[PDB]
Amino acid sequence: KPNPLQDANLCSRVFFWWLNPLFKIGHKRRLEEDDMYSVLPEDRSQHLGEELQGFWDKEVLRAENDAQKPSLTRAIIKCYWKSYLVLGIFTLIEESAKVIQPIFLGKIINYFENYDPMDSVALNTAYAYATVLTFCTLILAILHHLYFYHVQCAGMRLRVAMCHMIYRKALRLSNMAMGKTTTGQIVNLLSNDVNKFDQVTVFLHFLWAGPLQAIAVTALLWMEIGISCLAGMAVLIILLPLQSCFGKLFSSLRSKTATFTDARIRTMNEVITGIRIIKMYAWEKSFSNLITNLRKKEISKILRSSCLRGMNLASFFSASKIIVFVTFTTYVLLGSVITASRVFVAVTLYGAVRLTVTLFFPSAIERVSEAIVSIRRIQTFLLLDEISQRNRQLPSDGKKMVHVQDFTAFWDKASETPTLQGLSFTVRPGELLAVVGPVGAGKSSLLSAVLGELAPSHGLVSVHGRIAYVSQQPWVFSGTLRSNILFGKKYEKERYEKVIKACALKKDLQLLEDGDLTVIGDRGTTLSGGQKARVNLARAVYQDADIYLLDDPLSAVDAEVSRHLFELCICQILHEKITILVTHQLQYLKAASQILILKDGKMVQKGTYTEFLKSGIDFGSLLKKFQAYKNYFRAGAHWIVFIFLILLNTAAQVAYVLQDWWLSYWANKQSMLNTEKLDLNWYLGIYSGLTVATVLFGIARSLLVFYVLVNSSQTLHNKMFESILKAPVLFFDRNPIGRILNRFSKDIGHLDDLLPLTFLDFIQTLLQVVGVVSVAVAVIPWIAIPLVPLGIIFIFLRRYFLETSRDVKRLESTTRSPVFSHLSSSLQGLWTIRAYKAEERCQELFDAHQDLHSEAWFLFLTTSRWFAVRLDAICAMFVIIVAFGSLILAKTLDAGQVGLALSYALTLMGMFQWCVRQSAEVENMMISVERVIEYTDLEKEAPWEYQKRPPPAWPHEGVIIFDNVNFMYSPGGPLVLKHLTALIKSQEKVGIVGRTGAGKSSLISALFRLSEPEGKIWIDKILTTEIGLHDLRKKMSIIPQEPVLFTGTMRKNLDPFNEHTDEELWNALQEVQLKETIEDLPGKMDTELAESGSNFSVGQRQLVCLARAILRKNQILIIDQATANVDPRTDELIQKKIREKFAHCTVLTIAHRLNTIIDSDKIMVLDSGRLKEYDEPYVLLQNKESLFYKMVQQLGKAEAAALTETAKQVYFKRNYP
Ligand SMILES: Nc1ncnc2c1ncn2[C@@H]1O[C@H](COP(=O)(O)OP(=O)(O)OP(=O)(O)O)[C@@H](O)[C@H]1O
Ligand SMILES: Nc1ncnc2c1ncn2[C@@H]1O[C@H](COP(=O)(O)OP(=O)(O)OP(=O)(O)O)[C@@H](O)[C@H]1O
Ligand SMILES: CCCCC[C@H](O)/C=C/[C@@H]1[C@@H](C/C=C/CCCC(=O)O)[C@H]2CO[C@@H]1C2
Ligand SMILES: [Mg+2]
Ligand SMILES: [Mg+2]
Repeated sequence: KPNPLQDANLCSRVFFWWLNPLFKIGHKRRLEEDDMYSVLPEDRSQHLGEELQGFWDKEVLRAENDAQKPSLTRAIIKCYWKSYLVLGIFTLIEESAKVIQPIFLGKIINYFENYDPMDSVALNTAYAYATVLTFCTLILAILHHLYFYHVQCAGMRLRVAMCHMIYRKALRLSNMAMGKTTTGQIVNLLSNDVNKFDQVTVFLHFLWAGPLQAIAVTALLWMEIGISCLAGMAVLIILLPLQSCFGKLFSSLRSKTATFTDARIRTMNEVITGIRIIKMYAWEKSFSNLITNLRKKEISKILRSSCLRGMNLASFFSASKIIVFVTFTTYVLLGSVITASRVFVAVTLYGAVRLTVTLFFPSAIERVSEAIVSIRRIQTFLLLDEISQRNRQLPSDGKKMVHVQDFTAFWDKASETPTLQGLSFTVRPGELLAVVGPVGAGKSSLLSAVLGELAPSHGLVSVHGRIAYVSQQPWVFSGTLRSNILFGKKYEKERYEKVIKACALKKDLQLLEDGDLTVIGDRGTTLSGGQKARVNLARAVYQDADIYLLDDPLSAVDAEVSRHLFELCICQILHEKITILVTHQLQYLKAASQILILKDGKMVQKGTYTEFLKSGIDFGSLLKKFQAYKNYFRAGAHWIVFIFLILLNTAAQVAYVLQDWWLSYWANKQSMLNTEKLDLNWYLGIYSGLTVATVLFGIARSLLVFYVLVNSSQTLHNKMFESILKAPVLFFDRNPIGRILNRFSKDIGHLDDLLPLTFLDFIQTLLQVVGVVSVAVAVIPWIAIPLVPLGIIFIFLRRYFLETSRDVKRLESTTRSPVFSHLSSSLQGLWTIRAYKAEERCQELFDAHQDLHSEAWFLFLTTSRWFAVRLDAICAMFVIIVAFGSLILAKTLDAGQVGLALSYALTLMGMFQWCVRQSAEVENMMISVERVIEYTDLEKEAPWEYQKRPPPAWPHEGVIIFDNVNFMYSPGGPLVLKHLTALIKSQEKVGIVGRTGAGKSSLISALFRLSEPEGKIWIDKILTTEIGLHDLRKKMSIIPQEPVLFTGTMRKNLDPFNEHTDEELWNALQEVQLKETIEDLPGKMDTELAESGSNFSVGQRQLVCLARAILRKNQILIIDQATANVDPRTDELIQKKIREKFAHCTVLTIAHRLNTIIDSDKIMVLDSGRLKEYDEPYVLLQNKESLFYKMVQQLGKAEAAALTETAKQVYFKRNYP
C-alpha cells in the first residue's frame, strides 16, 4: 500500500492534494482496511517504539548513574524536543501574523472612517490593504493547518511509540509484576491513558506563544490606544492564574475521578465475566448497588470536573468581551473617545489573544496536567519487576536436557515457606517424567521453574532446547482453531491430521459446522473444558519442540479421552522427545519412564513406578491428607430545559455580538458629532450591561450544557446497566465479555467527559459562526447572494468528505480493538509466549496491529486536515467577500459597520472548520450512543419476581421433577436436551454423568432458566416459569465448574447483601476449614482479594461457594465438576463434608471422576443430550452393556473392580440394613 505522501511535493502536501484519490474511492464504495495507505516507514510502530525506548533506556541508565534520581518518562522530552520545536515555527509565524493583520483591519476601516468620496487613490490603497489582509488570512489558515496537522501527527508518534513500548514491557514483566497489576490495568494504560498523548502536543507551543503574543498585543495596542490597553491586558493577566487553577484543579478532579472510574470498570468486569455465577446466586441486586455507588460517587466528580470546563470555556468565550470592556471603559473614562478603528483593531487583537492566552494556553496547561498523570503511571508500569532477561546461553554440548539442582524458589519472597525446596532431577531425550502430588504442591510451579518463570532462590536450572508448554489452565485465544493449533507455525496437512487424531479432536471437529476452521470465541466460551484442554495440548504438540512441559492436560477430560491422550498423544509423539508431565491421574504412573513426587515443595521420592511399588507406598495414601439525538437529549433533562438551553445559548451569542455592535454604534454616533458631547453614562451603562449579559450567559450556557449532557450519561448508564443486569444469559454467551465491558468503559466514558465537552464546543462555535454570518448579512445584505453558492459548495464538501470520513473513522474505531485484543490475549498466555522464544514474533504481530491502526489514524488525521483546509478556503472566500464587498459597496457602509463585519469575518477563519469538523465528530461519538442505547432496550430476561411469591419456607421438601423438558440455547437453536422426564425425591443425591457434551451442565442451565425451557419443571409442585427468577435462584445453591471469587472483602464473597452476622461467617469458614487460612492474613474479613484467582489454591474456593450455600441454606445444591483439578485430598474432603452437611439437601453432582459419584443415590446417564439410564449405580454396573460400566472399565481393571464393590456395598447397605 504505497502512501502518496512520500510521492507528494510540498505544494500538494500543504493542501493535502495527494489525498484526493482516496476520497474519489470512498465517495462511491465502502472503505475497508485494504483501501488505507501503509504508514510512512519513518512512523511505523516499530521505529517509533525503538526510538523512544532507546531514549527511555538511556534515561533509566542516567537515573542510576552518578545521579540516583528516580527515572522520568516525562524527561523523554529529550526524544521529541528536536522534532517538536520545528513545529514552533508555524506557531511563531501564525501568532505573529494574527497581530499583523489587525493593523490592516484598522487601515481598511480607516478608509470609511475618513470618508469614501470620489478619491481613486484612497480606494486603491484600501484595495491594496484588503488584498494584503486576504493573503494574510490565507497564509494564516495554512500555518494554522500545517501546524495543527503536524502537531497531531507528532502526538500520534508519541502515542504509538508509548503503546509499542508498553507492550514491549508487558511482554517482559515477571510474575511479581503481573501480580501487582492486571490485564485490565495494562489495557487501561494502552487504551485510556496513552490517548492523552494524542492531545498533549496539540496546544503545547501556545504555552509560550500564549503570553508572548499577549505582550505583543499590548506592544501594538498601546501604540493605538495608550495606557488604557494595560487595563485590558491587566484583566488578561488575571485570567492566566485563574484559568490555570481551572486546568490543574480540573486535572486533579480528573485523576481523582479516574480511580472511581476504574473501580467501577473493574466491578463491571466482575459482573460481565461471572454473570452466570451472579444470576445463579441471585447477586444481581448486590452489584446493582456497587456500580450505582461507584457511579453516583463518580457523577459527583464529573459534575465538578465538567462544571469546571464550563467555567473554562465560558472564560474563553467571554474572555475578550471582558478584555475589550475593561479596555474601553478605561479608554473613555480617561477622556478619549471611540472611533471605529481604534476600537475594532483592539477587538480583533484581543480576539487573537483570547484564542491563545485564554483557550490554547489553559488547554495546554490542562493537557499537560492530564498527560503528566498518564506519564507518571506509565513510568510506574515501565519500572515494574521485569522477568530476568534469560542468562546468556552458555556453549552447549548439543545434548538437549533439563537439569535441576537443589532448586529453591518463592512465588512471593515474603512468604516464609518456599514454594519449592531442594528439587533435583535430570531429564534426557526419550524420557517421560511424570510429576505427581497433592493440590498446591507446586507441580505447575515446577514446570514454571523449568520455564524460568520461577526465579530460583537457591539451586540451578539448565535447560537447552525448544520448549512447548501446556498450561494447567488451557489458553484459548481469538482466531480459528487451526490457527490456534498453529500458533504462528506453518500449516502442514499430514502432521496436523496426525496430531488432531492423536489429540482426539477429529470427532469434535466433525460435529462442528465449520470443523477446524470454526472461529473460537473469546476465552473459549464456544468450547467445553475438555475441548479447551485438547486445543491447548494440540497447540503445544504442533510446534514439534524438544522439551514438553505438560501441565495435566488430562484433568479436564473424561476417562476414555484421557486414556486416549496418554496413549496416542503422549506415549507416541512424545516417545522420543524430552517430556515432563504433571498428573493427578495415578493410572498413568505405570507407563511413566520416570516419576517425581512433590508435596509441599518436598521432592518426596524420585524413581520409576516399579521402585515405588517395591517400597510398598500406596499412592492413594500419598495423595490423601435524529431519533438518537432525541433519545440522548431527552435522557438528560426535560425538553423544557432544552428550550431554556437554546434560549440561553442564543442569548449569549446575541449579547456577544451585541457588544461588538454596540461599540460599532457608539463609534458611528461619535463620528456624526459636532459644544456637543456623548452621554457617557448611558453608553458605558449599555456597554457594561451587554458585557455582563455576555459573561453571565456564557457561564450559564457552558454549565447548563454540561449539566444536561452529563445528566444523560448518568441516565443512559443507569438505564443500560439495569438492562444488562437483566439480559438473559444467552446475551452473554453470544456477545463476549469484552464487547459488553467496552460499552461500559469506552462508550460511557465518551458520554461522561468527552461528548458533553465536544457537544458544548460544537454548539458554541456553531453559534459563533452563526453570529459572524449574521453580522456580515445584517451589515452587507448583498452578501446573502454569494453566500448561497458559498454554502452550497460547503454542502457538497460536507457530503463528499463524509462519504469517506464516515469510513476512515470506522476503520480506526474497528482496528483499534485488534491492538487491545492482542494485548489481552498475548498477556493471558504470557508464560507460554516466553516459553517459546517467541517474544520477537509477538512483537512483530503487535507492531503490525499498531501499524494498521496507525494507517487508520493517519487517514483520519489527513482526511480531517483535508476537510479543514478546504473549509478554510471557503471561509477565506467569505472573508474576501466581506472585505471587498465593503469596498465596492463603500458608499453604503458606515465606518463602524465595516469594522464590525470585517472583525467578525476575520474571526470566522479557523473557527468555521472547528464547528464543521466537530459536527462530523459529534455524530461520530453519537454512534457510541446508539451503542449505549442498544443495551437499554435489550430483550430483558423473565420478570425477576412475580407478585405471587412462593411460600417463605419453600421449597421445604426439595423434590425436582422433569416433564418433557427440552433445552435449546437459543430459540430454534440445536436441541441440547430432548424430552426429559425424571424425578428426584427429597434429599436424594443423584449424580449426572456422560461424555464431554452429554447435556450435563445444560440440565443445570435449564434448572436455573438460563435459557427458558419448554416443558414442566416442578419444585414442590411449583412450576419454574410461574415463579420469579430471584425467588427461584436464591433457592438453589450451585458450585459451578470454575468458582469465582469477586474482588473485595471475603465478606462480600460470602455475603455482600449482609443478611447474616459475623458468627455465621466464621462458622462457615470453620466448616470449610478456611478460617485458619484467611485469619493468618491481616484482613480476616477484609483481605484485599485481588482478582483472577492466581493467589489461591485451585481446590479451596469451591468451599467458599458451599459456605455461600451454608449462609443461604438451600435444600437443593447443584455441583458442576467441582473437584476436577484437585487431588484425592480435597476430592474427598468436599464430598464428605457435603454428606455431613447436605445430607438433608438434595445434591445434584456432575463430574467425570467416578470415585466422587459411586455412592450417589441415583445416576442420570446422559448421552448426546438424552437421558439413557436412570437407576442406582450398582444396577447400572449390573448391566454389562451399560455405558456407565464401560466408563468404569475404561479406567483400568483393578480400579473398575474397586468401583464395582464400592457401588455394590453402597447399594446393599442402603437397601438391606
Ligand atoms: N502466582 C502464583 N501462581 C501459582 N501458584 C502460586 C502463585 N502464588 C502463590 N502460589 C502458590 O502456589 C500454590 C498453588 O499452586 P501449586 O503450584 O501448588 O499447584 P500444583 O501443585 O501444580 O497443583 P494444584 O494447583 O492443582 O493443586 C499455593 O501454595 C499458592 O500459595
Ligand atoms: N457457551 C456455549 N454456548 C452454546 N453452546 C455451548 C456453549 N458451551 C458448550 N456448548 C455446547 O452445548 C453442549 C452441551 O454442553 P453441556 O451443558 O452438556 O456441557 P457438559 O457436558 O457439562 O461439559 P463437560 O462434559 O465438559 O462438563 C456441548 O456439546 C457444547 O458443545
Ligand atoms: C478543552 C479544549 C477544547 C476545545 C479546544 C479545541 O480543541 C481547539 C483546538 C484547535 C481549534 C481552534 C479553534 C478555534 C476556536 C475553538 C472553540 C473552542 O474550542 O471552543 C481547531 C484548530 O486546531 C484545533 C482544532
Ligand atoms: Mg497443577
Ligand atoms: Mg460441563
